[PDB]
Amino acid sequence: MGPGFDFAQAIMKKNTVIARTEKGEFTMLGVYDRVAVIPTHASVGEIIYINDVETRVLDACALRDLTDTNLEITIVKLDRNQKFRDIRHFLPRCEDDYNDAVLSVHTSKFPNMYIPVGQVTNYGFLNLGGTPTHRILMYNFPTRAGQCGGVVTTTGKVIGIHVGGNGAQGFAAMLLHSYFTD
Repeated sequence: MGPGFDFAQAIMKKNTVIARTEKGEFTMLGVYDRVAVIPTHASVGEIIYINDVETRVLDACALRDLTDTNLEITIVKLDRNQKFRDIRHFLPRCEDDYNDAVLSVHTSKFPNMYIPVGQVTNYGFLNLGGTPTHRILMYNFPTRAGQCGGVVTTTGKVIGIHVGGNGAQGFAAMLLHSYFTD
Protein backbone atom coordinates (compact mmCIF):
# COMPACT_ATOMS: atom_id res chain seq x y z
CA MET A 1 0.00 0.00 0.00
CA GLY A 2 2.99 2.36 0.72
CA PRO A 3 6.84 2.44 0.76
CA GLY A 4 6.96 0.23 3.94
CA PHE A 5 5.08 -2.64 2.20
CA ASP A 6 7.11 -1.91 -0.99
CA PHE A 7 10.44 -2.65 0.80
CA ALA A 8 8.91 -5.68 2.67
CA GLN A 9 7.59 -7.15 -0.66
CA ALA A 10 11.02 -6.69 -2.35
CA ILE A 11 12.65 -8.73 0.47
CA MET A 12 9.94 -11.43 0.51
CA LYS A 13 9.90 -11.97 -3.30
CA LYS A 14 13.69 -12.61 -3.64
CA ASN A 15 15.12 -13.42 -0.16
CA THR A 16 12.68 -15.92 1.48
CA VAL A 17 12.05 -19.69 1.25
CA ILE A 18 9.63 -21.94 3.11
CA ALA A 19 11.69 -24.04 5.61
CA ARG A 20 10.16 -27.25 7.12
CA THR A 21 11.75 -29.04 10.12
CA GLU A 22 10.17 -31.68 12.47
CA LYS A 23 8.92 -28.63 14.55
CA GLY A 24 6.84 -27.13 11.60
CA GLU A 25 6.92 -24.70 8.63
CA PHE A 26 8.84 -21.36 9.07
CA THR A 27 9.48 -18.24 7.00
CA MET A 28 13.27 -18.43 6.37
CA LEU A 29 15.28 -15.29 5.35
CA GLY A 30 18.18 -15.85 2.89
CA VAL A 31 20.94 -13.29 3.59
CA TYR A 32 23.77 -14.03 1.03
CA ASP A 33 25.27 -16.98 -0.95
CA ARG A 34 23.61 -20.16 0.57
CA VAL A 35 23.34 -18.66 4.11
CA ALA A 36 19.90 -18.14 5.73
CA VAL A 37 18.46 -17.57 9.25
CA ILE A 38 15.62 -19.24 11.20
CA PRO A 39 14.48 -19.17 14.89
CA THR A 40 16.63 -21.57 16.98
CA HIS A 41 13.40 -23.28 18.28
CA ALA A 42 12.95 -24.68 14.66
CA SER A 43 15.60 -27.28 15.80
CA VAL A 44 17.42 -27.52 12.42
CA GLY A 45 19.05 -30.95 11.84
CA GLU A 46 21.26 -32.55 9.11
CA ILE A 47 18.35 -32.40 6.56
CA ILE A 48 15.71 -29.64 6.08
CA TYR A 49 12.92 -29.15 3.45
CA ILE A 50 13.30 -25.87 1.42
CA ASN A 51 10.14 -25.14 -0.69
CA ASP A 52 9.27 -28.90 -0.19
CA VAL A 53 12.67 -30.16 -1.54
CA GLU A 54 14.96 -32.34 0.62
CA THR A 55 18.13 -30.24 1.30
CA ARG A 56 21.37 -31.17 3.16
CA VAL A 57 22.37 -28.69 5.90
CA LEU A 58 26.12 -27.94 5.39
CA ASP A 59 26.46 -25.97 8.69
CA ALA A 60 24.13 -24.65 11.43
CA CYS A 61 25.03 -22.40 14.37
CA ALA A 62 22.70 -21.33 17.23
CA LEU A 63 23.96 -17.83 18.10
CA ARG A 64 24.62 -16.72 21.71
CA ASP A 65 25.98 -13.37 22.99
CA LEU A 66 29.36 -13.09 24.79
CA THR A 67 27.46 -13.50 28.15
CA ASP A 68 26.60 -17.05 26.76
CA THR A 69 22.91 -15.93 26.56
CA ASN A 70 20.55 -17.31 23.83
CA LEU A 71 19.90 -14.90 20.85
CA GLU A 72 17.23 -17.29 19.28
CA ILE A 73 18.89 -16.92 15.79
CA THR A 74 20.25 -20.03 13.97
CA ILE A 75 22.48 -19.35 10.91
CA VAL A 76 22.12 -22.15 8.34
CA LYS A 77 24.23 -22.90 5.26
CA LEU A 78 22.11 -24.86 2.70
CA ASP A 79 23.33 -27.40 0.08
CA ARG A 80 21.26 -25.46 -2.53
CA ASN A 81 22.18 -25.02 -6.26
CA GLN A 82 21.35 -21.28 -6.20
CA LYS A 83 22.56 -18.20 -4.21
CA PHE A 84 20.41 -15.56 -2.49
CA ARG A 85 20.63 -11.93 -3.51
CA ASP A 86 23.14 -10.38 -1.05
CA ILE A 87 21.07 -8.16 1.36
CA ARG A 88 23.78 -7.69 4.05
CA HIS A 89 23.91 -3.89 3.29
CA PHE A 90 20.27 -3.65 4.59
CA LEU A 91 21.28 -5.00 8.09
CA PRO A 92 21.70 -2.55 10.99
CA ARG A 93 25.17 -2.33 12.58
CA CYS A 94 23.91 -1.48 16.15
CA GLU A 95 21.01 -2.33 18.56
CA ASP A 96 18.26 0.33 18.04
CA ASP A 97 14.55 1.26 18.29
CA TYR A 98 12.56 1.79 15.03
CA ASN A 99 9.38 3.47 13.76
CA ASP A 100 6.81 2.06 11.38
CA ALA A 101 7.92 -1.60 10.90
CA VAL A 102 6.24 -4.38 8.79
CA LEU A 103 6.27 -8.09 9.74
CA SER A 104 6.10 -10.26 6.54
CA VAL A 105 5.31 -14.04 6.51
CA HIS A 106 5.19 -16.57 3.69
CA THR A 107 4.11 -20.16 4.52
CA SER A 108 1.48 -22.71 3.23
CA LYS A 109 -0.85 -21.45 6.06
CA PHE A 110 -0.08 -17.68 5.56
CA PRO A 111 1.07 -16.86 1.96
CA ASN A 112 1.79 -13.20 1.05
CA MET A 113 1.02 -11.93 4.61
CA TYR A 114 2.14 -8.36 5.57
CA ILE A 115 1.38 -6.80 9.03
CA PRO A 116 2.01 -3.10 9.86
CA VAL A 117 3.21 -3.60 13.48
CA GLY A 118 4.13 0.09 14.11
CA GLN A 119 6.76 1.25 16.66
CA VAL A 120 9.54 -1.27 17.58
CA THR A 121 11.20 -1.05 21.06
CA ASN A 122 14.72 -2.31 21.85
CA TYR A 123 13.25 -4.47 24.68
CA GLY A 124 16.50 -6.37 25.46
CA PHE A 125 16.01 -9.21 27.96
CA LEU A 126 13.03 -11.61 27.54
CA ASN A 127 12.25 -14.94 29.19
CA LEU A 128 11.17 -16.61 25.90
CA GLY A 129 9.39 -19.96 26.48
CA GLY A 130 11.42 -20.28 29.74
CA THR A 131 14.80 -19.43 28.04
CA PRO A 132 16.67 -16.18 29.00
CA THR A 133 17.09 -14.37 25.64
CA HIS A 134 18.91 -11.10 24.72
CA ARG A 135 18.59 -8.47 21.88
CA ILE A 136 14.74 -8.76 21.69
CA LEU A 137 12.69 -6.22 19.69
CA MET A 138 9.02 -5.75 20.81
CA TYR A 139 5.97 -4.47 18.86
CA ASN A 140 2.35 -4.07 20.04
CA PHE A 141 0.62 -6.51 17.66
CA PRO A 142 -1.17 -9.74 18.70
CA THR A 143 0.97 -12.11 16.58
CA ARG A 144 -0.03 -15.84 16.41
CA ALA A 145 1.36 -19.35 15.81
CA GLY A 146 2.46 -19.55 12.14
CA GLN A 147 4.39 -16.18 12.15
CA CYS A 148 7.76 -17.42 13.58
CA GLY A 149 10.65 -16.63 11.20
CA GLY A 150 8.61 -13.71 9.80
CA VAL A 151 10.86 -10.86 8.58
CA VAL A 152 10.68 -7.47 10.37
CA THR A 153 11.64 -4.51 8.09
CA THR A 154 11.56 -0.72 7.97
CA THR A 155 11.99 1.26 4.73
CA GLY A 156 15.64 0.50 3.89
CA LYS A 157 16.41 -1.98 6.75
CA VAL A 158 15.94 -5.70 7.61
CA ILE A 159 16.01 -5.51 11.45
CA GLY A 160 14.90 -8.91 12.84
CA ILE A 161 13.01 -12.23 12.65
CA HIS A 162 9.80 -12.96 14.63
CA VAL A 163 10.43 -15.51 17.50
CA GLY A 164 7.34 -15.29 19.78
CA GLY A 165 4.50 -13.38 21.42
CA ASN A 166 2.33 -13.15 24.59
CA GLY A 167 -1.09 -12.63 22.82
CA ALA A 168 -0.83 -8.75 22.99
CA GLN A 169 2.87 -8.14 22.04
CA GLY A 170 5.17 -9.81 19.45
CA PHE A 171 8.95 -10.33 19.82
CA ALA A 172 11.74 -10.48 17.19
CA ALA A 173 15.45 -11.42 17.48
CA MET A 174 17.69 -8.60 16.16
CA LEU A 175 19.65 -9.11 12.94
CA LEU A 176 23.04 -7.34 13.03
CA HIS A 177 25.53 -6.91 10.12
CA SER A 178 28.28 -8.41 12.37
CA TYR A 179 26.52 -11.86 12.36
CA PHE A 180 27.21 -12.29 8.56
CA THR A 181 30.83 -11.07 7.99
CA ASP A 182 32.93 -13.69 6.02
